[PDB]
Parts: sequence; structure tokens; C-alpha cells
Amino acid sequence: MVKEVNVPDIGGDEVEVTEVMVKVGDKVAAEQSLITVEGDKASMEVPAPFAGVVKELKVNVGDKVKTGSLIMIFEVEGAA
Repeated sequence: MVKEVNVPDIGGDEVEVTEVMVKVGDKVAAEQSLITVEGDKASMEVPAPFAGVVKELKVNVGDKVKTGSLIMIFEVEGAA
């Protein structure tokens, strides 16, 4: 049962990905950072909208994300 991953709150405007911490199959949980995002003079981070594992992601490091954007597709466990 897949689920989508959006970008919650990243303070302002538009940001890009500097460190895409998780990958295709990883173990993610809320509050546990997902992707480190940049854009101005500061460095920001984006945690997990919810918990489970990662399945697929049409995003790169140096690519763009902003509030709502479909970061990647998760699937809430799936007895690996």
C-alpha cells in the first residue's frame, strides 16, 4: 500500500536538496530528518511526514522542493 511524501514546512519560498539522507528501501519515522534543503545564506532540514519505509523517489541532490511537493513515495512497512 504505497503513500506519498510531501515537504511540510521549510520556513519560506523555494529550496533545493543538499543531502537526501534516506534511499530506496530505507527505514523512516516522523521527526527523523528526511532531506537537508538549501537556497539562501542558511541550511534547513525536512523530516518525515510520517513513519514506515521508502519505495521510489523522482528527486535529486541539487533538485527542488517546497511546501507540498511530492518528495518521494513511502509504503507504511511491508514485512521485509
